[PDB]
Amino acid sequence: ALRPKTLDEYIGQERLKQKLRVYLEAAKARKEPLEHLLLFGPPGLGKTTLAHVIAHELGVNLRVTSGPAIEKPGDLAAILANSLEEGDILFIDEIHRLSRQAEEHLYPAMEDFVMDIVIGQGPAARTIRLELPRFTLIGATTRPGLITAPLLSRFGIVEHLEYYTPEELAQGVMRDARLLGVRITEEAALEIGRRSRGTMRVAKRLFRRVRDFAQVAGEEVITRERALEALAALGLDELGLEKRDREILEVLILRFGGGPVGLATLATALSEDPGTLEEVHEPYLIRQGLLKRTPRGRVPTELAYRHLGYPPPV
Ligand SMILES: Nc1ncnc2[nH]cnc12
Ligand SMILES: [Mg+2]
Repeated sequence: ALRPKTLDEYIGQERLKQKLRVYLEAAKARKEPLEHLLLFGPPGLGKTTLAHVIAHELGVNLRVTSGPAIEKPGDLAAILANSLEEGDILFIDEIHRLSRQAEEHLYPAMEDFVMDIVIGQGPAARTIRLELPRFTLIGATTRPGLITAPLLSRFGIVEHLEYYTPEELAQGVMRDARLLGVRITEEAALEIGRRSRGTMRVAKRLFRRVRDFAQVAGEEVITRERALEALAALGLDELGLEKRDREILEVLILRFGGGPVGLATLATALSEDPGTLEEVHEPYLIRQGLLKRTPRGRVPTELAYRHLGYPPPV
């Protein structure tokens, strides 16, 4: 599991890299106290890596953790007070979902580098105040939504990440590929990029179902056609839709004629979990302008009909 170290080797997010570069160098010169950065990112976008970079650039250690991971305040304290020495980075991924209390503890630490703590148990216990070193916290979010209360207030830098361009993805599919033990023409990779979903995570995660299908017989090469056959066999349209996605529109279009449906009976008749439907497939579908949510129910874009090779109605 080797990944880019330098902010340079990082494939993508130029505006962000520049914006970061500014905050770093300015701080490597000013001081290692990099303000409390907060990366916002569309759902499913690799932020950790960048954190390792931001960490490597600053030349400090990185303690990665999820929002859920922080189970009790203790865990947060035990990290800021021990694991971390001045200048290090505590990465609270998915920071939007922290423990009500765990959060309340992050406030102080982020603001004045001092966290209190409920020592002992019952009425036979007291409260101590632990002084924390100067560290920088990087919070990442899948739900940029202000679904981050005034915890937002205590942040220095607050940037966003855009999806990755098919090329950036390919550049990554190939960069990650070749060095990994498989060889594939750029056209091939880039045909996987396009198929991916702006997500690097998915980019490499798809390539995995390609390099596992084609190079089984013929080994030394994967050309577009090769990859193509692969993607093809796997059920991937030039639009990135997985076999199922298609079917969803399919049913929408045919079963309910596309007319307002209602996640309710769609998931039901579509024989699937509403949440699954709504939480897993619908997204990309809406983003690709194929599906649309309306007060009346789920409906399919013209483009849907036009994609599934139908006559966009009336
Ligand atoms: N920026 C990036 N470059 C290469 N591989 C990555 N994996 C996740 N983010 C990446
Ligand atoms: Mg993580």
